[PDB]
Amino acid sequence: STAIFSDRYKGQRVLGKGSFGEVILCKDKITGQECAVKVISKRQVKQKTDKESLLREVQLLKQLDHPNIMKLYEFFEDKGYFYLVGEVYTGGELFDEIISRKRFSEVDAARIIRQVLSGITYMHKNKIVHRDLKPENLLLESKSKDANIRIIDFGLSTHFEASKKMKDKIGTAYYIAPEVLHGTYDEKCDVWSTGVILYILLSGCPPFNGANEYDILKKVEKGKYTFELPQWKKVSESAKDLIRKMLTYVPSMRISARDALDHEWIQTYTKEQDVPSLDNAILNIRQFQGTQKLAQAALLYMGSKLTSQDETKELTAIFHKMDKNGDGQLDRAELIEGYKELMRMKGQDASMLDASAVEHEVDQVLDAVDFDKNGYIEYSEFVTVAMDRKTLLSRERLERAFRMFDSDNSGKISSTELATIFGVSDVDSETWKSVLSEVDKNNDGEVDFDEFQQMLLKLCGN
Ligand SMILES: CC(C)(C)n1nc(-c2ccc3ccccc3c2)c2c(N)ncnc21
Repeated sequence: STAIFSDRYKGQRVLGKGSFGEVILCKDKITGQECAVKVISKRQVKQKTDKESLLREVQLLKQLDHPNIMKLYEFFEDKGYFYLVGEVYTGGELFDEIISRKRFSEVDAARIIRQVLSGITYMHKNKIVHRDLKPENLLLESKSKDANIRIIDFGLSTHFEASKKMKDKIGTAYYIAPEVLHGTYDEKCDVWSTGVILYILLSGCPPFNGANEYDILKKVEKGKYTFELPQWKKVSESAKDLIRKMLTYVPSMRISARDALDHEWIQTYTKEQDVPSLDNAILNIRQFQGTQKLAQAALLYMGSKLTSQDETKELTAIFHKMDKNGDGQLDRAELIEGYKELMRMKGQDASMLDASAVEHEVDQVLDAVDFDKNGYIEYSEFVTVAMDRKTLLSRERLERAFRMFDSDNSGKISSTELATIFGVSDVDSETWKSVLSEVDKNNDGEVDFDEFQQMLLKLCGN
């Protein structure tokens, strides 16, 4: 008898979105153990390996243990999804902790990189490669100041094909090793990516940058970088020597993770116990992160509007089919089956796969619109409220990211800032400039939140 994910775990809430799918906070129905479950949709994510080799990898991943690697507990598969059940970490993404700090030094950078290299070293010893190591794969175990870094997604890229969509690709290009682009790669690609992260920790700027994804990739492929920014004079020679060794082009000549742990810089800056703060780096990192998160948020918002266009008409068609008399009236149980159908096929809400969760969601919608749950209900009104709820939630989510980005509380994003944001979002320059011209009818060279939102709607066919 095949084990079923929903027989064991109940979803608590959505934690967020990472490579290959959504991540839900779930709870064991017997033991109360909380876990983070990555839900991978088989429709949206292609497997690179056969069923056999995935199961073997899962079996190995479950037996591995290292304080800087996410612990994997369980693996399930049904007709539409894979469910990877791992340990929940509450400290958030590393870069989001770093920007909140008042000070940041080479000591703090070295302690971070030692952890990352320690985890990588351990995984490489077990023949597992990450390939997609980047700052958002570095979580802090908890919100404690001394919290360990946990690397997420080790081994997934070997089995699952990366998305080609920009909403899924934000940030990837800065960190990818050149050899990954060309097709022949091995565990050394993780050292390159860690070298890129280190470069960013110490200067707050990517070593390989550009105005759009392809220009970033062209720089990565050339493999050349400099330490000629003003940030770099504050920085020890040994740190730059380690970075050089990690950003060595030919992988056979590149330093291994284990040898990087013995490097002078790691040895000097992580030992027992006066190092100056890297203030310009923190400032740069603040700006870098803010830009990445707004571009991410903008893409997410556009995707949510498109998903709504899709799901709003489908849900209406599902209920119309169920409505035998054509009176427009369905009961709660029918609303639940109709909503269930919608969720199974679309797979845009991993939290709505369990039937109990859909029952709960319908009751939340019904409770919102003052409809009695025990009688017959006008479905067209339920559809409106259920979709309007989602639409409101999406807009609120974009706004929070707009406010986050607007660090001086100006209420505006300048035209220069839009260029950077849309460049990161890989929205064509002539296209957004054109949309900006339709919205900014007075050449102010800046947009407030509503205007930014209007641009995004125009940039997804509205
Ligand atoms: C940041 C956020 C919401 C995207 N996230 N993501 C995870 C996470 C990442 C990769 C996984 C791979 C296999 C199984 C579970 C996984 C969970 C994760 C986590 N464990 N704990 C906290 N947040 C997490």
